Amino acid sequence: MEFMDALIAQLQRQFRDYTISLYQQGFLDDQFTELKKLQDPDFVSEVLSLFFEDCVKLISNMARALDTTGTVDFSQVGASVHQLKGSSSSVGAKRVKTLCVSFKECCEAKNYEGCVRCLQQVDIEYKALKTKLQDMFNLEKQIIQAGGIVPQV
Repeated sequence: MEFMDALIAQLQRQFRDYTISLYQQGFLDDQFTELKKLQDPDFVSEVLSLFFEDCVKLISNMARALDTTGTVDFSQVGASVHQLKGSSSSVGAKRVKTLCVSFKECCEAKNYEGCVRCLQQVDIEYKALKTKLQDMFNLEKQIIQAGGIVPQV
């Protein structure tokens, strides 16, 4: 009913704006976009949680392997970096993906110091992406109930 149009309109603004600021800061890219295109109801959010389960897992693999009970298996730190790369790629998680590309250099180079610093950034970075996308999805929920549609941006 037409009094909520005041509100529906503004969150739709809020949404477009935030959404655009996430690309402008390269937290996201064309593959996120590509995955939105696979909506019909909130399946995008389920995929993303499967991706954050991946961060948690794959990162624990790395910290476990990097914490030295005597000489590092760089080959295997590297395989989690590889899966992390592909996984962040397929959702558009652009800062995590970029960090993954540099982190691969550091395995290959057996630069242990780098490998660790790389891990920290990746951990910081995936955790900040989770927060931002929560907001975004929250914002989607606030629009849906409240009777508006979500803009294709």
